[PDB]
This record gives sequence, structure tokens and C-alpha cells, in this order.
Amino acid sequence: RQWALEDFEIGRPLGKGKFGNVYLAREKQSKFILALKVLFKAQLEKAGVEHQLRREVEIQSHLRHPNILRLYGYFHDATRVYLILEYAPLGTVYRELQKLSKFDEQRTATYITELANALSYCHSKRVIHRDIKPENLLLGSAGELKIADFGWSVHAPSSRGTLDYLPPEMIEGRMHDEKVDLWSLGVLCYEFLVGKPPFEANTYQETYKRISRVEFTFPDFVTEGARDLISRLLKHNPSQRPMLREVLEHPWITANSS
Ligand SMILES: Nc1ncnc2c1ncn2[C@@H]1O[C@H](COP(=O)(O)OP(=O)(O)O)[C@@H](O)[C@H]1O
Ligand SMILES: Cc1c(C(=O)NS(=O)(=O)C2CC2)cc(-c2ccc(Cl)cc2)c2cc[nH]c12
Ligand SMILES: O=C(O)[C@@H]1CCCC[C@H]1C(=O)O
Ligand SMILES: [Mg+2]
Ligand SMILES: [Mg+2]
Repeated sequence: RQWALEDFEIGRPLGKGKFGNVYLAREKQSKFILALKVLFKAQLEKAGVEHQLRREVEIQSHLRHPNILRLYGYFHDATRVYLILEYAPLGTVYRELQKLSKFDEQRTATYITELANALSYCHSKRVIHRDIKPENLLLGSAGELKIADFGWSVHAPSSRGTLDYLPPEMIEGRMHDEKVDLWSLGVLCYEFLVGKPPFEANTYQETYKRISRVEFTFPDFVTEGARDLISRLLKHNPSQRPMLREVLEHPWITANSS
């Protein structure tokens, strides 16, 4: 409400969103570089997602953690909603994975620790992110992971692209809690080591079946300790999924995390 578009110089697009685009921007008085996530009112209204968005703002604005992207504020005009975000200068984990094909165990373990810590803080406030995926994981100036895109975040317990990161309970439209993010963590650990998520398929229908069945195999290069942690996280039964305390203390994480 205090901020308006006239307060910012707009730079290049940083990435595209479902309901608009994110741009690099600079606040005129302070010269503060930040990111402006621009969303079109007509598209949000058509999707009936105005309430979710109010919630993305409300949830993210109260989070304060070095591995969680900051949301400084918002404003809106006749056609758009603007979220004022911390700029993540090293881009997405998505792009790094495309470039490198797969990460080594040390880079994987480090990212998994940073994510587990950010998720521990979230779950302490009963906040479920629910959209943990590489395009929503950004990199700070020191290459540290930052959980971003709280677009689908909710307070636990609750109801609501590809299904690749979604657990069975969310896929079936059943009730879910914080355990959904533990499943996504297992999908991500596999994807970082293998280069593709474990339930990846040509069609949505084939992916749905693979998730429902928890039907996946590891390539031979995946180590025993990596197989153990992934297998523990990818449990059909949410209750069976470990606590984040356990993920951080896991022998493969403690041995490879930097
Ligand atoms: N703060 C940021 N700094 C740098 N790039 C960003 C930032 N926020 C978003 N992006 C880029 O824009 C993309 C879309 O942003 P995101 O918040 O995930 O939107 P959506 O909810 O539409 O998926 C990201 O995947 C990333 O490439
Ligand atoms: C129509 C309208 C308004 C709205 O109240 N607009 S107004 O000021 O009454 C009118 C002169 C423009 C507000 C929002 C909105 C703003 C901030 C957040 Cl975080 C979430 C939602 C949305 C989203 C889609 N449509 C919206
Ligand atoms: O921030 C957004 O673009 C949206 C807000 C409304 C719910 C869906 C959400 C998304 O992240 O896709
Ligand atoms: Mg996103
Ligand atoms: Mg989103």
C-alpha cells in the first residue's frame, strides 16, 4: 500500500510464472535491488486463486530464515498484483541441474541440509510449502539454497505442472500435513543425484500410477547411504516418513554435507 510501481526501475525478466513474470527491479530512493513477482488480476480471478496469493503473501512475509526467500511487501494496481521479493542472484537450482546434468553427493547433501533446515522452521509454524521443486529453489550470493514460491503454501492440516514432486495423499486429493514436504525432499534428493525425478514419465497418468505404487528404481551409481535416505523419505504412508531432525542426523547427510 505504501509502495507503488513508480517507486521501482524495472530490469530484465528473471523468470516466468504461472500468473505473470518475475522481474529484476531497483527501488529508486535506496537503490535496493530486488525481484518483483507480477501477477495479472484477470488470470488470478479466472482461476479463482485470489485467496491463495493473499495466503502466499501472509505466510511468506512472516518467515525469517537464511534459507527461505524473503517477501518484503506487496502492492497492486488496476491490472496487476506485485510481490516484492529478495533477489536470488545465482538463479534456480533447476538451471544448475540442467547445466551439470546431476550433482555430486557433497553438493546434494549440502542442498538437502539447507532445505531440511528451512523446512524445519516452516513446520514449526505448521506451514506446509507443498511445491518444493528445483524451479522454486533459488541461490543466494554465496550459492546457498533459498526456498521460494509459497504460491501453494498452507497451514497444516489441509486440502486443495507435473505430479513429479507431489506425494500420494496430495495426488488423491486426501487430507495432508507437513509430511508432504518430507516426500518432496526424497524426490529432490533422487533428482539431484540422478538428474531426473524418480516417478518421471511421458504422461500424467503413468506418473500418477508410479507415485501411488511408490514404483521407482535407482541407477547403480547411487550409493547405499543415498538409497537408504531416499527410500526412507518415499513412504506411501506419511506417518512412516522420518522427522527432519532424523534427515539432518542421517549418516549419509552428516558424511557429505558441507
Ligand atoms: N527472487 C527471485 N530472484 C531470482 N529469480 C527469481 C526470483 N523469484 C522468482 N524467480 C524466477 O522466476 C520463476 C518464477 O517464480 P515463482 O515465484 O516460482 O513463480 P510461480 O509461482 O509462478 O511458479 C522462478 O522459477 C525463477 O526462475
Ligand atoms: C480485484 C483485485 C483486488 C482488489 O481489491 N482491487 S481493488 O483495489 O479493489 C481495485 C482497484 C483495483 C485485489 C487482489 C489482490 C491483491 C493483493 C493480494 Cl496479496 C491478493 C489479491 C486481486 C487479485 C485478483 N484480483 C484482485
Ligand atoms: O503466486 C502465484 O502465481 C499463484 C498465487 C495463487 C495460487 C497459485 C500460485 C502459484 O504459485 O502458481
Ligand atoms: Mg515457481
Ligand atoms: Mg508458484
